[PDB]
Amino acid sequence: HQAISPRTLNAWVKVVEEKAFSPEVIPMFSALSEGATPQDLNTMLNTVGGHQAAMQMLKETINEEAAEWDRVHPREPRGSDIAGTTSTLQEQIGWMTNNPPIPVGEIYKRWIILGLNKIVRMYSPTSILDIRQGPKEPFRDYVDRFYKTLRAEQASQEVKNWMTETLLVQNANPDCKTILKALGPAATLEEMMTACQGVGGPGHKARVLAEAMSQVINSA
Amino acid sequence: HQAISPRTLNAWVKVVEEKAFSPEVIPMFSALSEGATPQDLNTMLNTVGGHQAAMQMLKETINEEAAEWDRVHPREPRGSDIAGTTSTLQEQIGWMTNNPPIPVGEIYKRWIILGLNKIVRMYSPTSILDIRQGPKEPFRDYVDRFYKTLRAEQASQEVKNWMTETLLVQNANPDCKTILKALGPAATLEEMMTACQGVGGPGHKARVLAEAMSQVINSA
Amino acid sequence: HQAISPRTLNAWVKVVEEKAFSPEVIPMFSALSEGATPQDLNTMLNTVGGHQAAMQMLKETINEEAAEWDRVHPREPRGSDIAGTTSTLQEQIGWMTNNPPIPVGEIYKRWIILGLNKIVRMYSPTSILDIRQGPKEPFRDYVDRFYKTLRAEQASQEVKNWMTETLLVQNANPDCKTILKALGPAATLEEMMTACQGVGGPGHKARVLAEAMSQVINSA
Amino acid sequence: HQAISPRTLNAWVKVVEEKAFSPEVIPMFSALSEGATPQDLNTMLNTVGGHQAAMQMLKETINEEAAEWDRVHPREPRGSDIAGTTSTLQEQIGWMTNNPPIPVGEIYKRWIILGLNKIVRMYSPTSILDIRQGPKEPFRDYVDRFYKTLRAEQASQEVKNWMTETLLVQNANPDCKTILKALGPAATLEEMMTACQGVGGPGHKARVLAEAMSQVINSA
Amino acid sequence: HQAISPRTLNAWVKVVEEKAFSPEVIPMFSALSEGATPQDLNTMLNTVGGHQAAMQMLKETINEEAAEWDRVHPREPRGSDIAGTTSTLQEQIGWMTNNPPIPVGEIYKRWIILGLNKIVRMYSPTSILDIRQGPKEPFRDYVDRFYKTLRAEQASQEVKNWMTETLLVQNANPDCKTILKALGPAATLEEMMTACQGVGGPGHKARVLAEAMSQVINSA
Ligand SMILES: C=C(C)[C@@H]1CC[C@]2(C(=O)O)CC[C@]3(C)[C@H](CC[C@@H]4[C@@]5(C)CC[C@H](OC(=O)CC(C)(C)C(=O)O)C(C)(C)[C@@H]5CC[C@]43C)[C@@H]12
Repeated sequence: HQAISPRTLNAWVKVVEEKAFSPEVIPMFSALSEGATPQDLNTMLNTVGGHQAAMQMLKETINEEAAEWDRVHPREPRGSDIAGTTSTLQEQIGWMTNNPPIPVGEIYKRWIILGLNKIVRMYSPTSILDIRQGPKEPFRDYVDRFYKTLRAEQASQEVKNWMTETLLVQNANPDCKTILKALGPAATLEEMMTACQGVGGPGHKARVLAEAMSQVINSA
Repeated sequence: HQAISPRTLNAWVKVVEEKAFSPEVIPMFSALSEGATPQDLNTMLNTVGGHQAAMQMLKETINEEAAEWDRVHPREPRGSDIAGTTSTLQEQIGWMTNNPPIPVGEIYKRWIILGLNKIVRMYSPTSILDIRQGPKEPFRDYVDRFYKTLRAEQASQEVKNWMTETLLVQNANPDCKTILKALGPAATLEEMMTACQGVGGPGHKARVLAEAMSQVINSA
Repeated sequence: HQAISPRTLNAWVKVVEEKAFSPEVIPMFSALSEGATPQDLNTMLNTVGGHQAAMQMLKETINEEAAEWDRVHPREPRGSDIAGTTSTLQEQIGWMTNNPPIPVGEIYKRWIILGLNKIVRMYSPTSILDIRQGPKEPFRDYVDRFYKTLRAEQASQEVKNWMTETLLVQNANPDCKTILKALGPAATLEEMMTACQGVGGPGHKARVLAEAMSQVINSA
Repeated sequence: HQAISPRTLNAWVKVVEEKAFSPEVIPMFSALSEGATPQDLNTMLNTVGGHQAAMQMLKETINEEAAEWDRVHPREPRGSDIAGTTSTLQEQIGWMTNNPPIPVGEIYKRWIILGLNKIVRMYSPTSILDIRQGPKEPFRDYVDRFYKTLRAEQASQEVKNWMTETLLVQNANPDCKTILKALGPAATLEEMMTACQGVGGPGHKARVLAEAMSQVINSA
Repeated sequence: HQAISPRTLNAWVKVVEEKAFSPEVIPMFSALSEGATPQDLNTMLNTVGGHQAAMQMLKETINEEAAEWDRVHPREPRGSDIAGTTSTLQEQIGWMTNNPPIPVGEIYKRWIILGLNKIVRMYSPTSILDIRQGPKEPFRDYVDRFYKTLRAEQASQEVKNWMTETLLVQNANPDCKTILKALGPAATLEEMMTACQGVGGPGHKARVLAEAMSQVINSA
């Protein structure tokens, strides 16, 4: 048999990790899995890195599809057999080669396509550019979330360092941003966190309130 | 057979604690665990202390690889048998030294290497130096977290006391920092907490607002 | 036979592309591919996407090692047979399971390790951060190089758009930088290229020389 | 045998010409060639007009895929047999209709999809809108490049004349653009080339430098 | 038979690496390889790392000597047999132990000595001390050449870093040297490259010409 070659599987993983879950991944999946066995489709789906929530919804949709097949359809393959959960590779090969054919691979591909369509319909891909500090969020938690996303980000080490240099100070709230810009660019992460530790405390609130009242009093 | 030695295990634990989960763990592990029965691998993994979340991820990854082996591969070892959970030492050695050999230890090493690579990729070590105080965080909760982290980390007692003296006051927000500096160095922990209890309350906030207003009025 | 797994190969590709050719590539290759046939090693080598020059030198190093093996060593494996070029999986499996065994996979792995060590020794990765306009380079050639590198760069589309927004004007030469800065942030790529189309022509050089001489005369 | 109809082939050529090597050609290629004999796939690939570099890229990718097939897989078809080079239509039809079937057409389609995906990943189309004069390029070579691109462009004669009237003067460098604008709309191509013959010569540089210094002196 | 020991081969490699291709290479090669078979001589020749051009000339000289031997002379050894390309170790041992002996190793050593003498005659080794920036060379190209030579240079990492901080700015052209000196020792490679990116452009030319003319006018 001609299963999924490593090149095809790696191209699938690359296209998924490059285009996230955009609609354009739906055609690519169908093209790279023509004639694929249900076990081959399961291997195709199981090698996706990240996107745990999307894979969870895809598995849930596959489960609903299998339940629907079990309800409508009373050896004869079942929903789990088509999905490959309880089915040997030899059984699938026999099913797709027996006369008359039972395209278990085609049915599984249809179910996976339905799940992919739903995901693409309501997905929302996170990114390092979408990590910004809240109006009242502490700077330490902002740095924690930013670095977690950066570690989850897909880029080279130098590009990640450039992201750290730029977006960390770019995407902070004005209260922390004014303090951060009041410091020199040479300031490292520890100094920035120490400077922004005070933001939100009673002392910082009193200081900003006093500055505002002094400015408005001097204006009038 | 020749199983793992106490010095081998001690060196493994020592490097794990020293480098936490630095990438150098990946080679060094493969410099000790090679040629070992998967039971020795399980002992190697379980002997470690701390990093419970990382060990949970590592176990989860081995579970995923065992499920993958059970799916692709239909006595012949199963995924749990290779993982060592449901395989005894005798049949384990028999599998290792069979004709043809079934490298159960090699496959378990590959799974553990995959899990360690994931951990190295997305895990950030926690240290006492990273424990600071939030802008609204009460001082008592800060001290509790500080002491919990201090007890968690390994060091000699003299270094622990030096850290307590030099870091607890230093890694505090300006509101607590001002009160702490206004107190004498001879002040103990109970005195420090008592003097810092009022921070964040109504009286302290009113007092700081009063100083800010007085400074503004005196300036102009 | 238990050949390589899709997850292991995916992880190998992931580490190769994430770390480029950092030294950390050598241990991981020694962990994922340890115990594999020469065909599996060839698959892992050929599957790696990008870095055409580095894979070329790896092929040259493997060829040199095979030639040395042929020169020293007079069915008995040859250099090409060990490298997998002129051998089948059945022949290799028989070789590593013969009495006495002939570790063809081990020798091929050693050759690949030597090649990877040489690459890590003298290979310098390229990145979009290293694309800077020359002092005499036309702006359009710089833009073409920048966009080619961006297309070759491993990043998400949003990150690539951010790179286009920032680095393209950030890495331009001062003569083009002045014009781009005077253009304003709202300028598009076509307008930016039109504005810098004359940098280096007789008119621009005459203008800048006249400005410099006017500054000198006004100073005097 | 139901081969590829002329309408399907011409539609494939039309979408390739109109959409270029945009992503939307992967879905279209799969839809029009679903069930195609490898000879039919080669006919679709060869009929594409233009895009010599991209077609060569696809040929190299198909060659690498055939080499991979030959390496992994020991009448039994070979890589060139799947690619359709060393195989007749009768042999491929018999392979498709054999028991068990050998989907050589599906494998060739997968290889072509892989090559198309790589091309779409890194291809960049060229158009007459991208033909601009360099800051030091002589006007005549710019006109030659512009007319070569215009001849290679797919458009009507009147549209091509309109772009000749507009873009040729629009996309010239500032030094030539000033002269062309001062010439007049009535000026033909020969007069335009004659007026821009001196751009870059000693006389033109002396003239522009003199004008710049005269402006500077008059300003002072 | 007593072949060449690893210590002798390592000493030969160290001598070549530390003396480059000084005349003292000839005596040491005559002392370490005295009595070696052509296979051992080929091992020492091919093992030498670096100096690709020198080894190419040595191979060319060996080929010329082999051609001369084939022309002058009518199993009976041949030129390639003396060079070890065609002959095996058993044949070489038989020739050296035949009555009368045929010292093919001695002839091959003479050919290698002739090649080494030619190399020592006309070979000039490159060093990081000879990497100087051209009068019109861009700074980034000079940096690339310097770093490639440094990577090829035999030294420790700390010494290489010291070379980076000293020679890179020490061996820059005066136009770039002035800007680098005006920057300061605190500047890193990125800031230095950004500052020197404008050297050799209309703005920099206008600036330096204006400075010189202002100096002349002030002097007058
Ligand atoms: C301010 C002054 C004190 C004096 C008072 C008035 C003045 C005079 O009466 O003397 C009018 C003439 C000028 C403006 C000088 C200043 C200097 C200049 C200059 C020397 C400037 C540098 C320029 O050099 C290049 O452009 C050379 C190169 C780049 C290689 C190229 O060929 O393009 C050239 C073109 C050679 C000019 C010639 C015109 C003069 C003499 C003025």
